[PDB]
Amino acid sequence: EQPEPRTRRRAYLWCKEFLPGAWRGLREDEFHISVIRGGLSNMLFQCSLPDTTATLGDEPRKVLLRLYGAMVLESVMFAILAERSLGPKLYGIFPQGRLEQFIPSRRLDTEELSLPDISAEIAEKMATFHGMKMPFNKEPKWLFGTMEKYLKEVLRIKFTEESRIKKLHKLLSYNLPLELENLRSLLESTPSPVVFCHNDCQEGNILLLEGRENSEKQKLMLIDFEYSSYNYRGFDIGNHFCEWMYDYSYEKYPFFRANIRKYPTKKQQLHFISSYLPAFQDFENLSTEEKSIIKEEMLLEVNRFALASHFLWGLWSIVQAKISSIEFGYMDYAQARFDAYFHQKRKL
Amino acid sequence: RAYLWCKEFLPAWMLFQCRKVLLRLMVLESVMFAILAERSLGPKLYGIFPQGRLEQFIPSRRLDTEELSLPDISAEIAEKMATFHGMKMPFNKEPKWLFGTMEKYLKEVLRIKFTEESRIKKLHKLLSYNLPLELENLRSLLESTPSPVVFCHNDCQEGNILLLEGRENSEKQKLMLIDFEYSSYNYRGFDIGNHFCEWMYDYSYEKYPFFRANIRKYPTKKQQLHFISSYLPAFQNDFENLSTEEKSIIKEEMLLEVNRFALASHFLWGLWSIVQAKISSIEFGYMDYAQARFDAYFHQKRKLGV
Ligand SMILES: C[N+]1(C)CCO[C@@](O)(c2ccc(-c3ccc([C@@]4(O)C[N+](C)(C)CCO4)cc3)cc2)C1
Ligand SMILES: C[N+]1(C)CCO[C@@](O)(c2ccc(-c3ccc([C@@]4(O)C[N+](C)(C)CCO4)cc3)cc2)C1
Repeated sequence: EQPEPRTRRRAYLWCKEFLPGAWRGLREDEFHISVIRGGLSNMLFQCSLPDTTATLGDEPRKVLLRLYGAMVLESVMFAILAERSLGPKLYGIFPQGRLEQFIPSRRLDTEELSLPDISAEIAEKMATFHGMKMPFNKEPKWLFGTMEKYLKEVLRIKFTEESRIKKLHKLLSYNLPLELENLRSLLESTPSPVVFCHNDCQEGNILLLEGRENSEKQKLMLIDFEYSSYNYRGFDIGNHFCEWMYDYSYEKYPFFRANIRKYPTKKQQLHFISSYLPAFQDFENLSTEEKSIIKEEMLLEVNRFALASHFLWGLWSIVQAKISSIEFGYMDYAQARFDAYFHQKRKL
Repeated sequence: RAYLWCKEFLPAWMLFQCRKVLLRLMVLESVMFAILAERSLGPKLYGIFPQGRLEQFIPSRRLDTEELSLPDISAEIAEKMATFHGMKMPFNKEPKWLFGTMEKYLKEVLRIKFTEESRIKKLHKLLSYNLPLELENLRSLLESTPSPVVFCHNDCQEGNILLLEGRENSEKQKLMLIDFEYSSYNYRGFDIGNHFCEWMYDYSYEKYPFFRANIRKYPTKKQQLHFISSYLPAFQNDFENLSTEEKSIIKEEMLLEVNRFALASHFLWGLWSIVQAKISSIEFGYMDYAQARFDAYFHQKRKLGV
């Protein structure tokens, strides 16, 4: 798929000016660009040298262009992670978007999240991620801050179409402001270390790296850090566990399927946290009685913060049903998370 | 407002001091400082927010103007500047900054209207040079002067070079370059020319105009050769292994390049200073600095016969 003429010309000039080597002297007519994703916001494109053009040095043959359609911290964050080799290299940054490394890879599917070697490696990459120092605020205000913010906007929504007004009423019927306070009180008393969290560690943000599909522990990369921040570790792990249940690649409306039965088993959760804990801390040296005590408390911790994943992204999805024009069943998804919230709450 | 910044961003928890940190009260500059901190070429970045940022406090002092000519300082600044020029950065590599900023300030200068009469007179003397005509002579000259576009500091002066406390007896690693607010992809000759110009200017004078200019303190040819003899192997991997003849070819051609681009330091900072005299609330003789830079511009033209 070819972008429209203005984009191709803007893309061309960003590459030509930001990228070194053969890129600097490329003609418009030589420029190769194709759409990875369209839409009004965050369109992605692969830009490329002709195959017949030689590179002069260690410039890339292709790059990813991200057009937008917190900009400071998101940018600084992307730059630091690029420096640290935890994300894609940053080649250019500008008001309209970025030029990034093109990583030959595909995203994991939802079903691959339960594969033990995959899970174990997600565990490890996440632990690593949680261990880094980042020049942002270390006070854990993101979770209930963000939730408070969405609840206020949700409370002020007036829908005009019937099926939407129907859905909003049912969700409103639970007394979300009250339910938020109980949730806050549950987690108030649930210790969780504040660490630098991805906050959206899902299959859509984990790349299965090309070549390394034979590799057991080194075939993955976490990407798309827009929600990242210092936050309770339990949310990051709990949110990941919830993501086993959500498939955002379904092709008919509402364009996701939720399956409560696909939440990891205790056996599965334990397999995750058992990779995470020695990766994060040494831990293999503790007594198996202390290691179980720690593991068991973590399970409760992460399953309790799981509830914040349901509440936050449920609230988020209601806001999106109002302000977003993307083709997704945002209200159906709101209900699904709130269903899962009450189910999980009833399990606990 | 800043006690909180430390409580929240730092983990026991204008420019101020606070183990010890520095607070400084934008996307490009932030990314840039973050990258340089990551690569240990800058002070560590501990905090970043809208109203400022928390940085590492580095026990040091700035160099003095007179120290730029110490052979060892001069040699290390060359090395450090070479290193800086070798960096990749996610920024535009088309060299827009130099003439873009001169045009920017020229346009402003051509519509500055001062209130005070002495500033009116001083500006009148400066506009008597026909600054737009002269920018075109500079453009013409520099466009015929090949100079590689590199990542330039663009303000490599004594006030932005730390002498690191406890490293004073080190012959080659006692300095750090800071303050990258003017840094951009630019002609290399500008960064070197500007630094050469900076041997003449002392911004620490305690009495009005609050600088000194000594034109006799511009580096001599030997002093300049010493600088570039250190710059060149630092920056060019194959340079040390070249013939003594091929080396001198490059040096001689480099001397012409840097001394030609030095004219742009004088012209840019000359224009910058007229604009500052209008807008700045700092106490400094901006108009007298303007005049010193343009005097030095025409003097240098005459030196070079251009
Ligand atoms: C192909 N269509 C039918 C039209 C084009 O967009 C879609 O491809 C599409 C795919 C995925 C999504 C999607 C929605 C929400 C999320 C999310 O994980 C984002 N958050 C994690 C922020 C909140 C929870 O839901 C991920 C993907 C939305 C639309 C659906
Ligand atoms: C490189 N540039 C960007 C252009 C050339 O001039 C500069 O190097 C420059 C640097 C420092 C100063 C400067 C300004 C104010 C002061 C002072 O301390 C003087 N007083 C003591 C009078 C009051 C407070 O400000 C000292 C140095 C002025 C210009 C800045």
